[PDB]
Amino acid sequence: MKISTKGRYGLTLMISLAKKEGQGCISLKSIAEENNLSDLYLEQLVGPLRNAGLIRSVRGAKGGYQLRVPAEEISAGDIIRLLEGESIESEPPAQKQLWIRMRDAVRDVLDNTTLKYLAEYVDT
Amino acid sequence: MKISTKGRYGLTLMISLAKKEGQGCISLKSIAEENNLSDLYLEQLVGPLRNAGLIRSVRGAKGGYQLRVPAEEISAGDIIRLLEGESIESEPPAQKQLWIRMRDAVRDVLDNTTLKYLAEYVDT
Repeated sequence: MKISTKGRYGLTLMISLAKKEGQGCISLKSIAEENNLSDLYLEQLVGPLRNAGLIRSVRGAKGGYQLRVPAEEISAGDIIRLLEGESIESEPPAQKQLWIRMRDAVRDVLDNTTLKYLAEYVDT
Repeated sequence: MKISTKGRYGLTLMISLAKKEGQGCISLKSIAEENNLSDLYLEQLVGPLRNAGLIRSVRGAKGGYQLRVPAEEISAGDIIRLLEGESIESEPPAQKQLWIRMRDAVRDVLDNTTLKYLAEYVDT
């Protein structure tokens, strides 16, 4: 419950910007294209990230962006929370607590993964 | 992604039976009533659990059940898997792996929680 779609694409946006930190701007147009999204949809993700101070537009670029805060200071959890943010009454207290334990395990993974870490992941 | 509803109710069924292990049967009727489900829906959860050998009907009880295997030998993960069982191509490999890490963390919680543990949880 669940990977919100906004969160996923927002994370991708941030990873792209992180790979460029201190190099210049990336256009919304290029990110939208790269990720099969409308610029309009991307715009809805940019808003909250900009408002939180994590990214900023570059003047005169007609929709160019860069990290405002260094990638090592931002967690995947931070990003998901900004973009994304069920009980069954009859459930036994033990079972309800099990779901809490799983939730917390996920949160731990998310909160302890930095954007810098995601940017520098090495693959074939 | 997500707690399947079948899994949740199946887990609840199993916890109820576990609280009774070696005491006698519990009627499907009582479990359905206790949990705001139709007997018919419950029947769909019972089928796979019975087929896996985890529970068994009691003869002549017109729909009475008991654990067939001890609660300490069964994990929440086992139960969910029996009852319950998404990729976005453009996602960076680092992000795809993040989702795998979260999945595994959840699996760890689920696989290392026994039904006996859930049955003996102590609350106010």
